[PDB]
Amino acid sequence: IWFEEKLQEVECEEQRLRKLHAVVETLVNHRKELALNTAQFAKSLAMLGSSEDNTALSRALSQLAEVEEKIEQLDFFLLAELLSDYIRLLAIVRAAFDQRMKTWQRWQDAQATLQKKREAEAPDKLQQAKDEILEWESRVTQYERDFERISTVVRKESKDFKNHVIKYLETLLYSQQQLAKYWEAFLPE
Amino acid sequence: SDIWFEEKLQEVECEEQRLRKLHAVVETLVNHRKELALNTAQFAKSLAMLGSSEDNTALSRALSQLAEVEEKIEQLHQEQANNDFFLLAELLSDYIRLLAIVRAAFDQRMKTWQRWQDAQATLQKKREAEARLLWANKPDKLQQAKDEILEWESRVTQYERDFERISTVVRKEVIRFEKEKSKDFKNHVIKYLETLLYSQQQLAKYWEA
Repeated sequence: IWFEEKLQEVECEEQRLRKLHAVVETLVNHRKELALNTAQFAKSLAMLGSSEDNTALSRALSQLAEVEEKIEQLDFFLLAELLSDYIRLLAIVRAAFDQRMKTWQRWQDAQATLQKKREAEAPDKLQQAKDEILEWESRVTQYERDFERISTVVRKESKDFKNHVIKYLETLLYSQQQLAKYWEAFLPE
Repeated sequence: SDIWFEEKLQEVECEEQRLRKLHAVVETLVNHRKELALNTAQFAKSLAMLGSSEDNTALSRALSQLAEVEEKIEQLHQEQANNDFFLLAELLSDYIRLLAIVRAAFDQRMKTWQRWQDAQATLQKKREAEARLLWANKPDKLQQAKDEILEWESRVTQYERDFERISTVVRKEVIRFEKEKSKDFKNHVIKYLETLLYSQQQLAKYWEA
């Protein structure tokens, strides 16, 4: 048995990856919202610009619609989705370890009962003790059966992911720093 | 006279239709720069919290440095927000609300004027009713026609007073409209829009290198 160790590993990775997920999810959601709000803005500007009678206002609205689009265009999401699924899988493996534990216990207790039934044997009360052992060996074999099944399912069922997140974060940071430097110098006023 | 009044409702109805159109443009511009500074302050707070609760030094620094950057970016959206624009937006939203009040006042004036004209018409039919009953009949019904005329005179003078009162309120509100009409919102919005456009165009050109 190594199950104790392999559970502690899984328990650890699940705690580590859930933390990373919370970082990846704030990054994925922000980029998602920005491309969403910008596409609405651009559509709204083009519609307003189309329905404008003043030529100067009309051109300005439609040119700004064209701009929000060009700038919007200016991989991490695949890594993000692989992470979300892997987290869900770790939850299934731990539930399997939990199942294995509870199934193992039902068996051990039945095994203990059976053993007390055998000590109890060591006329009509002797016949009752005999039929008791036949009912508990029936139970004990099925409970070991239930256990073996779950252990097979368990057998069948982070710090690499993290580096990739750091890489994306650093380039995002740099890119944003350059935009802050540009706006601080060029802010229209 | 009562010709200046009908000409004023024409100008007001027009400006209200024109400014509501402009408002819809200003409101999409105000709402976008509102949401951006909002979402960014939310993002920065979340990044700082996540960065504070991170055990990996490289990841922790990256999250907190990005929070410091989006903090700076938020203040730049706050600096251009408090622009001569976001101020014009509040002036436009209020002026639109005032134009709605002036039209409601013109409406009140119209309905008040009509109550009076109809009472004036009734009164005039009551006077014709005396001309008939005078020689052509007896003082019994002639007394009823006299007291009718005194009740409708009472009404007609009061209704003309009510009308005069509403026309004064319309004149006063016509003065408020003019002070906030002589503000030329349309060219200010265009001016802003063109600088916003230019600014965005220069960012697109700069980012290419």
